[PDB]
Amino acid sequence: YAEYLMPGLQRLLDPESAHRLAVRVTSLGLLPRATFQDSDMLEVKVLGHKFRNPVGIAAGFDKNGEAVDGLYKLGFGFVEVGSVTPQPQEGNPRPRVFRLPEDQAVINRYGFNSHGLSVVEHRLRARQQKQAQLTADGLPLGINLGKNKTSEDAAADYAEGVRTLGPLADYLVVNVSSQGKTELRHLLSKVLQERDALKGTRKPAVLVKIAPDLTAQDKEDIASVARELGIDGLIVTNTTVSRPVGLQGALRSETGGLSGKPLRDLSTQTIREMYALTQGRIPIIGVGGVSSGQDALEKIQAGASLVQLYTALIFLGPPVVVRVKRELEALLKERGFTTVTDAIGADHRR
Ligand SMILES: Cc1cc2nc3c(=O)[nH]c(=O)nc-3n(C[C@H](O)[C@H](O)[C@H](O)COP(=O)(O)O)c2cc1C
Ligand SMILES: O=C1C(=C2CCC(c3ccc(Cl)cc3)CC2)C(O)=C(O)c2ccccc21
Ligand SMILES: CCCCCCCCO[C@@H]1O[C@H](CO)[C@@H](O)[C@H](O)[C@H]1O
Ligand SMILES: O=C(O)c1cc(=O)[nH]c(=O)[nH]1
Repeated sequence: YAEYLMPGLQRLLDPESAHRLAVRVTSLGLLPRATFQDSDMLEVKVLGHKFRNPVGIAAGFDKNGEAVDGLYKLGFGFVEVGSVTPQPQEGNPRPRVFRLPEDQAVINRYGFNSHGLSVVEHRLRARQQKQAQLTADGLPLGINLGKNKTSEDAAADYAEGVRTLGPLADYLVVNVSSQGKTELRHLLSKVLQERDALKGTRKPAVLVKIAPDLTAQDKEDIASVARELGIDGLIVTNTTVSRPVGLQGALRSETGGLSGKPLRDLSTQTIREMYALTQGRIPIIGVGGVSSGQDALEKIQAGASLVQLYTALIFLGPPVVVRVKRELEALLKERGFTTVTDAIGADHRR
């Protein structure tokens, strides 16, 4: 009864309520488990790990690590636990989430509503053994670290997030996308330093997530600092504060970050630029408006080693995960790529 009923409920609910119900339904494992088997050609070895498939769920869906197993069960090659702030906080006042149906877009200004490190840490440790096996089987767990609203030292918040959740993550993410090149360098250096100070052999990779709203200078500074400090990767494109001419959703004037289709090509272009600026030496996780295997391939070809999607799940439902992987698989063969890895950065080989 999962499908059939869920599509209806979605239409009868405001976007935030629909979001919370989706997380619940997913954690309870009420959705059918994907039968699609990830072929060897979809495997990507990057960030010190193995990814059975290159399609993950972007940060922000499961902010509190409540539906991880259910997400892998849907077919995602990896999961990124939504932004986690040190202390719990409620985020911005409602309404803070809006659907733009006609544009297959969403606008949100959640404001980092989070359960906090203690809670998320408890949840993830309760399933650490299970995750250790999932990871070993090529299903990595990423954890996106955020900072509290009234926090003074952003770096201190991120570091606390590194010490607290780092032991449970395969990779960690720090947003600069939810000051000059100098403050960016110092903030990241402290994050990496905290990462290197973690106990154990398997040190999680550290990625920087950027918005698509960057000046020519911002892009060069990020590439330079990333290259200089030895950052492990870049997640390219959080939501955008721009509102493209031609948006038809009546709620387009609302403040917040725009995601979904309108962000698709802007995001890909940003991946192309960052890849070039870093000379293809820094793994990029492409994200933004991915709704088909075609969209994923465009991002991979522009420079992404892996991709993520979120908004498409909202307008196409859970079937979108397997659909993107299946199409991506057929498009790779059709275009002469024997494996996903061979397509990474393909547009840059000319
Ligand atoms: C409702 C909502 C909440 C989000 N929350 C987060 C978050 O907590 N942390 C983060 O790094 N990105 C967050 N994002 C951004 C997504 O991870 C992704 O970068 C962006 O939505 C573009 O992908 P998409 O077009 O496939 O949704 C959020 C996006 C949406 C739509
Ligand atoms: O997950 C959703 C959502 C959704 C409702 C339930 C859907 C669904 C549809 C069919 C099945 Cl079989 C399972 C889940 C998944 C998408 C929805 O409508 C939103 O508006 C939203 C806004 C922000 C963040 C997340 C979301
Ligand atoms: C037949 C199945 C009916 C399912 C009804 C789900 C109603 C969910 O309702 C939502 O719950 C959220 C918290 O859980 C609240 O924050 C939202 O304001 C509320 O609309
Ligand atoms: O919590 C949020 O508002 C948020 C964080 C982020 O990184 N991206 C986004 O679109 N929303």
